[PDB]
Amino acid sequence: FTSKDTYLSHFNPRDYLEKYYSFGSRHCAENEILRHLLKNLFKIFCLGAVKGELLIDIGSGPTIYQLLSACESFTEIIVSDYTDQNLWELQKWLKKEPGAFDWSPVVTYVCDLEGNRMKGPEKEEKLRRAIKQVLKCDVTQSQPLGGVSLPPADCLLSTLCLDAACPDLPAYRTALRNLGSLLKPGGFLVMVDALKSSYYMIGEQKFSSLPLGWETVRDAVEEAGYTIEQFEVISQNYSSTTSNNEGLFSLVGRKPG
Ligand SMILES: Nc1ncnc2c1ncn2[C@@H]1O[C@H](CSCC[C@H](N)C(=O)O)[C@@H](O)[C@H]1O
Repeated sequence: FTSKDTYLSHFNPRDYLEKYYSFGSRHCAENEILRHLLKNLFKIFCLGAVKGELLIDIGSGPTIYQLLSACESFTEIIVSDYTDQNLWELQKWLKKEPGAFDWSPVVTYVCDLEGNRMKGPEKEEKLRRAIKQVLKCDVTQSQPLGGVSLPPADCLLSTLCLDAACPDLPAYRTALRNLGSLLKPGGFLVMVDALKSSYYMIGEQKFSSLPLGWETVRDAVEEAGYTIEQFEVISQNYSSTTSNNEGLFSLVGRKPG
């Protein structure tokens, strides 16, 4: 329902970050989902065979939480979003500008997950150096990155994006196919999204969401042309004032050879 143009005028990066990614004493349900996402991303990127040279994050928004473990496994990262103001928000953090969002408590939490073998600033410096380009993307487009000239990627990452960007299931499958064009044969697809979510709130701003159950997600990914290597259902809901999701999933898919 929510048109991509509504993002351009109505998506507020800072409101989004405070609601979802602040690690406060308030926003508990959001905090609990974030902890669970970070644990699953840690397992995916640090405990397995998900490694390579170039990772492309699709629909990054104004967030870097989804890259914190990934940068230990990929030395080159491209971040991308439909919304120019989300990109400025990432650029702020990338270049250590005043007004950049404070990721400190999330970085510390990831460093913990990873055995306190490094300090927060080392992790930040690594992630910053890894980010090779910040790009406009549109998942609905046959060439999602606008035909910017890139080598085939080793991994595509997409967190909490495709459900928001797709009005129905054929659109979802098409987005997955469009993304596939960026990925090398044998490459990895890593996705996180809400289950059975029809909306999410940013303050008073309501954004639509494609409500899918886990069986359907799995089928759609297989039908979009990938093989499923890992799949998890997360039993956590956002706040009643935030969303009507019934859990989330994380998955790892593979593009055929
Ligand atoms: N058609 C489209 N193509 C690419 N990104 C889109 C899109 N429509 C919406 N988006 C992006 O999808 C995001 C949903 S919020 C998810 C942000 C982030 N990856 C996280 O894990 O929290 C927004 O940043 C929005 O700009």
